[PDB]
Amino acid sequence: DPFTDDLEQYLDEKILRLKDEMNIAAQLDIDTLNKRIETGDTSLIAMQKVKLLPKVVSVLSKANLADTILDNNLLQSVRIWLEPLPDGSLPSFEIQKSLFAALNDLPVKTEHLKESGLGRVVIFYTKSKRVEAQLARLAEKLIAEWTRPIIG
Repeated sequence: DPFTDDLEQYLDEKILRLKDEMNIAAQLDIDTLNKRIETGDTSLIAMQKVKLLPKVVSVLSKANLADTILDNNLLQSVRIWLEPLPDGSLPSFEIQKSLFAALNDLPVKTEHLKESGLGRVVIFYTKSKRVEAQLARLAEKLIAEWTRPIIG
């Protein structure tokens, strides 16, 4: 039992470490894009999220990591990754699609949405004209499933 607790705490810490790296990557990219606007320097490219994406996708895809992911509010980092950027862009197609596909397979609950604010950005995806249609559809399907417990 202390054996089980130590082991669940090891998982927790690994997911919170990833959560920290995701936030750092997102903030670095925002800093980079701000410097771009302010400087004109076009050799400034914001790629920190793209570099970390494969690690993020691997974690979100492991069935036995779902509880740890949800318990530690990693979805809050996911929300931040989906948010519009300072130069008016959205994150890359690959980021959007990978995150929505992962969200579809995670057993996301109302409490997880309340704690993460994730529903607010996903609803933005059903409306934004910058979103490709097929991803707007994935976003709509997510919203419908998430609201079903309340509204049917």
